Amino acid sequence: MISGLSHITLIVKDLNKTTAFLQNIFNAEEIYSSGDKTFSLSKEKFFLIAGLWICIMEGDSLQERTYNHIAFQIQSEEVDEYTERIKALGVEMKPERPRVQGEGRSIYFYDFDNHLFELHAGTLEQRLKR
Amino acid sequence: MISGLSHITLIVKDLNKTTAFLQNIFNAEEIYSSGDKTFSLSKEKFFLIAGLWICIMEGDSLQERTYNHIAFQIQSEEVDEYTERIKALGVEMKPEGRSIYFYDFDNHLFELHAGTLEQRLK
Ligand SMILES: C[C@H](O)[C@@H](O)P(=O)(O)O
Ligand SMILES: C[C@H](O)[C@@H](O)P(=O)(O)O
Ligand SMILES: [Mn+2]
Ligand SMILES: [Mn+2]
Repeated sequence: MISGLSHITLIVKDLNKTTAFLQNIFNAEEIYSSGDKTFSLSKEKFFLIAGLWICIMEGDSLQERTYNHIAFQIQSEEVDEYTERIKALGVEMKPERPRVQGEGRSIYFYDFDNHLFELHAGTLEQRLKR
Repeated sequence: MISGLSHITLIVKDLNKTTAFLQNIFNAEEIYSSGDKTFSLSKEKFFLIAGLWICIMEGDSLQERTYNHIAFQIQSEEVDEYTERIKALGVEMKPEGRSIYFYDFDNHLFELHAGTLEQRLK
């Protein structure tokens, strides 16, 4: 039986450039760098983002943009703020997606490697009470 | 600030196929279903897997296999168990702790990992 989420590993062309993206927007706490030593299979870093263990590895593989996405939890009062923080870094933001009166607000946007991210307000419960 | 993970949404070509997959391996628990083709709305489902909200939507599969992945935690004693359970689904399975990498029918790379972060580092 699965205990829970282990981690999520993303692949990026420019490690350092992606790192700042994570620390600025998600207040990501870097906890490990392959540079923290000599002889590492690959250039990579591990971060803690609200509990979640996120891993970033450098590589040439590029994924085509799709609706597959990871979504983090935020509050409704912080929607504007995050939209300001994202905008202030010039990262691309998708337009408001069609809701269903009872579906909280969301912010969609990419990193530099076609990774669709989302900051979701509103909960799962409010999405089931239907 | 970010309270934590809200959910992960995956796109798949066959909703029913992926479901059986999630149930047979992750013991995924369906908790919601909608999406009416007749009313022009792609189908979707919501499962809970080890407390995590997972949304599956129907659409195109990943055109290419990359190394981006989602990993779930298990005990290192169930490694052999899950290895075989996975071989039983016939899915493409690429041969701190042990892990198991394998794809679904939409080119998503998954992994079951034994051992924790506390370990991995410290
Ligand atoms: C065994 C682990 O899954 C590693 O390959 P990581 O994805 O943390 O780089
Ligand atoms: C409001 C949610 O982000 C939905 O649109 P989902 O991505 O779970 O389909
Ligand atoms: Mn991994
Ligand atoms: Mn979503």
